[PDB]
Order: sequence, then C-alpha cells, then structure tokens
Amino acid sequence: KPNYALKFTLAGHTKAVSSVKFSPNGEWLASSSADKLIKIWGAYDGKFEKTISGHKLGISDVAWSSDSNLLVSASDDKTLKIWDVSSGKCLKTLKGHSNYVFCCNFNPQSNLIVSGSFDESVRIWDVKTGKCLKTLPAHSDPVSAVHFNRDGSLIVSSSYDGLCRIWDTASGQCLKTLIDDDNPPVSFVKFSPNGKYILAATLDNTLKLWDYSKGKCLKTYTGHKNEKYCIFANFSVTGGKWIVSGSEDNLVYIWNLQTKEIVQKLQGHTDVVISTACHPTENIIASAALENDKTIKLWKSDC
Ligand SMILES: O=S(=O)(Nc1cn(C2CCCC2)cn1)c1cc(Br)cc(Cl)c1O
Repeated sequence: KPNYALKFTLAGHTKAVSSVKFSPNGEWLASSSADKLIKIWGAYDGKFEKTISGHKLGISDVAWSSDSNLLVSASDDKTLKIWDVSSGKCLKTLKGHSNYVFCCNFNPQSNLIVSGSFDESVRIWDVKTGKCLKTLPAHSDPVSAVHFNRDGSLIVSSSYDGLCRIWDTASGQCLKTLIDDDNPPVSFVKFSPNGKYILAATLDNTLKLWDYSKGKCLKTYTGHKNEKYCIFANFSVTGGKWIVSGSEDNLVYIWNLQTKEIVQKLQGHTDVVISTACHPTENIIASAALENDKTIKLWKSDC
C-alpha cells in the first residue's frame, strides 16, 4: 500500500476547479476553473507561478503538449485556446463547436488536438494553423472525455449517451463501440499506459478497465461516490500500480490495479474531489475540490 501524505495546500481560484494536470516534464501543475482562469504552480512545492487568462466563460479542461511548452483549454465559451505557457499568450482560438467544450487533449506528437463538446461532436484540430481538420458525429449526448493512445493513431471518446468509442485518428472512422446494458452515462475515459486497455468512469459509482479489442471488462473499481460530476481517473505508474480517482464524498481513492482493493483514501478536502493527477516521475498526487473547499492539495508517497 502507498502512504500518500499531505505536503502542500494551494489556494487562488475563485470558483470551482475543474481540472489539474502535471506537465510531462514534471516541472508544473496546471489548473483550470469555472473562474475562466488557468493557473500554473510548481509541481514540487506548489509555488504559484502565473495566471493565464482570456476565455470569456469558465474552463472545463486543460492539457499539455508533450514538450510542456503549450497548453490547450476547453471552455463554455464554445472555443478551445492554445497557450504559450512561458508567455501566457493565446496563440490560437479554435472555433467550430456549437456549444460548451468539455474536454481536450494533444496527441503525443502534439501536432493535433482532440476536443469533445456538449454539441455531441468530437473535433480534431491542427495545432499549427488552428484549423479544424475533422468533425466526428461521435455521440448522441455531451462528450465527456477524449484521449489519444500512446502512438497517436487512435482516439477514445466517452459520452453521457452511455458509449465509449474508439476512433482511427487518420480516417475518423469508428473502430469500436463499447456497450453496457444499463447504459449509465460515461463521465470519463482514457487509454491505459500500454495502450491495450481503457479506463472508464460511469455515473453509477463505478470505474471499469476494458480490453477494448476483446470488448471485455477485466477489472472493476468501486467504493467511491460518483453519480453527478465528471471526475477523472488516473493510472499511477511511478511506484506501485494504482488507480486514482476523486470522489463525491470528499476523498481521494487509490486502488490496487490488479486486485481492485482500495489501498488508501486521502482525507483533507471539504468538498467533492473533482480532479486528480499523478506526477510523471515521482509518487506525487495533485487533487482539487469544488467551490466549498477551494484548494488544490499535493500529496507524496514512498511507493
Ligand atoms: O494497465 S496497464 O497499461 N498494464 C497493465 C495491466 N495490468 C493488469 C492485467 C490486466 C488488468 C490489469 C497490469 N499492467 C498499466 C497500469 C498501471 Br496503474 C501502470 C502501468 Cl506501468 C501499466 O502499464
């Protein structure tokens, strides 16, 4: 079992936090918020670095380029913005979605951005030009998450319509649709580190690890509370093999990947833990909570 202990508590956002992400080089934490801001913090001691502003409405998600030099944000103002982190400047505004943009990610090459929206589409954008390359009629309800696999050749998307879909990046074709009988809304999905599985959260207090080639559920992780909010889940790859998620009972849950047992619950937050992120090289977790709690917390474990 890990022994995550609280090291720093960070404050500054003035409305609900929506997303926290560590930069791939491990140097920074980015947070996004309904207060329309992105904030950058030192990954190791939480030292505030800068505020990045320009969206006209709140932000649901942020994501880093592989060289840690760019951010992309997804906003209720129906746009994504590409940011130069060092300058704070908006390089491009990605226009095309017809409603709130809920989720975004760079591909590993970071020449493309994928986005998902309340407008039920997935869009693929050229980073250099800001042009939308493809619009995929991906789902029949808001798109809750979009993620590239480790070589960039596939996209996975999830939706409140109950589906997870696998897309060929280059062609835009749907290669696979994952289905559940009770059809609970899918609130989050991402590829596993080795690219063979997808981890999917559903709004019935359940995380599932799917082999999407076989269309088979291999693991289920339960015990937490998740019936309302889009709460990310993470693979922890630096020490023991853990699954990490926030929860609507104000705790961070950590599970053993293979046995599905809860190995730790992190207490401290005073509201829903809306987002967590795992550091790329150290056993460090960042957690963020909703507008009653107002903090981001940094935790460290020996394994
Ligand atoms: O999910 S994984 O991509 N690979 C994987 C799967 N399993 C078992 C076998 C099938 C079900 C779970 C073991 N390793 C992965 C997860 C974590 Br946390 C860390 C790393 Cl390093 C990693 O590679």
